[PDB]
Amino acid sequence: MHVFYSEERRGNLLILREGEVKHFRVRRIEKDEEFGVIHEGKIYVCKVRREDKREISCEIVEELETKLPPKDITLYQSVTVDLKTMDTIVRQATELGVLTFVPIISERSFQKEEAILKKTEKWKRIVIEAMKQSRRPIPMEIKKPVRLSDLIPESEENIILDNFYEGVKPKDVNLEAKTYSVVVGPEGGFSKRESQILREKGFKSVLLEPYTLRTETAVVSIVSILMNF
Amino acid sequence: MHVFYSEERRGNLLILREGEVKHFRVRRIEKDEEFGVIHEGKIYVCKVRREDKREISCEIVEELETKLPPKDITLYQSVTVDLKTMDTIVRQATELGVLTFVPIISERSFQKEEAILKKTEKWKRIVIEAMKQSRRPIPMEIKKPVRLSDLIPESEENIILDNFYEGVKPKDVNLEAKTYSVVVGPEGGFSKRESQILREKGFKSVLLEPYTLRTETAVVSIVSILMNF
Ligand SMILES: C[S@@+](CC[C@H](N)C(=O)[O-])C[C@H]1O[C@@H](n2cnc3c(N)ncnc32)[C@H](O)[C@@H]1O
Ligand SMILES: C[S@@+](CC[C@H](N)C(=O)[O-])C[C@H]1O[C@@H](n2cnc3c(N)ncnc32)[C@H](O)[C@@H]1O
Repeated sequence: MHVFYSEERRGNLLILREGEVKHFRVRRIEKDEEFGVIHEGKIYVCKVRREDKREISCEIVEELETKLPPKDITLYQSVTVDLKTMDTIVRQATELGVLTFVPIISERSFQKEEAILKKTEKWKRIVIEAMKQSRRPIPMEIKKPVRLSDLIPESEENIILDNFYEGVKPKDVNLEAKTYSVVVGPEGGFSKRESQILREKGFKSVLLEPYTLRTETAVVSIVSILMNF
Repeated sequence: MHVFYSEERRGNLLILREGEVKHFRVRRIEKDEEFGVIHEGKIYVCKVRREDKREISCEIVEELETKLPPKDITLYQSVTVDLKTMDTIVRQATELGVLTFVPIISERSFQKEEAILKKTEKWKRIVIEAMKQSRRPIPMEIKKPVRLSDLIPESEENIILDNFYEGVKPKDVNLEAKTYSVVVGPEGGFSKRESQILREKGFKSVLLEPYTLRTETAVVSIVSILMNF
């Protein structure tokens, strides 16, 4: 079943707009063909009603039960100097079930906050596309940027991924925790001074084996481990 | 320090040739600056001996401590219909430590064998670049394409990643195995017909939580779990 996204409800009809109208057209949906539509935290099985140029209305047939991630993870991602890489990180974090995404400004990360705020518009659209593809009805919230220097661990388990520090193995982490905070560096990584402060604050430094990975690969590695164990 | 790749040694000198010389010059190495050079399974610390027009000789001054992957993994990757995606999978599999990469032709995968063979040339270049960036001294072999119907469970643990089958959790597979065979599907996944055959042949079906991932995301997810546990 194809899945679409809506942020507009009119009675018992879910409305598709702009990009979703185009996506709907591409799928060449049949008159009585059922499809899913994500709206306000749930996936609704629907059938088509109106097919117009700037709008597709979908009749709600059945409201499905929403499956939530087994763990509540907040990813504090140092913005990559190559902004394009964030498209992948945001997409994959969404697929994996991460609940909250916080862009971080660190010593070696992208530095322009204004550009980060603008790019966030695109990142939110990427989250929506990933939600449709992964059949994830709950959004991944993208928050305003925070500076690494101001972070304070507050989750049940708090981790800093660092290839430059002889940290602990993933299995040494509290895998029974239900809430996590994970801090990941940009291409250049974390400076020794930056990471030291984070470790002193209470972030457990984790080292993935056996090699140093690119930022996006490290994100999926740690999140997949935490989400599945 | 920067790391380079060589397949030619002359006495105590490691030689960089072809495109590697261009790569070296792009890195703008300073006078007396030391750098690493991968050669036959080891990474040597070197300094420039002589720079020529199309080759650079590097004097070995020491040897870096290297580490091999803790697990021997063979990834059987159904070729994605979007061939570009394979560039990412090959690169990440290399970063993660996968030893052997085998492109597979399944019911819903890319079908042109001739095109797969052509792209393999690029995949081999990607492997070398990932080796340099991850400081991985051993290559990842990219084999000729084979059909899903011709796969055999040759490793200590043989797994098929399938979102369409209620398989077991990753933490429940044989994590004490030294060798693994991992089969991953294309964008459209595995048909019920072909997966049933693979399961009967001896492949253990694994289901990642909580949502359906894109192929590349699933690869990093399972490989990271196997390598770190
Ligand atoms: C590419 S790495 C740092 C640069 C890398 N050392 C290099 O020069 O190739 C970017 C980020 O990914 C994460 N990372 C990469 N490899 C890691 C590993 N093996 N263990 C833990 N974190 C890692 C860390 O958050 C790191 O700051
Ligand atoms: C994109 S998935 C299959 C199509 C997907 N269900 C969809 O329609 O969006 C591609 C491949 O990634 C792997 N995969 C993705 N999610 C998975 C999961 N949750 N558990 C196990 N394997 C998964 C499987 O090998 C699958 O064949």
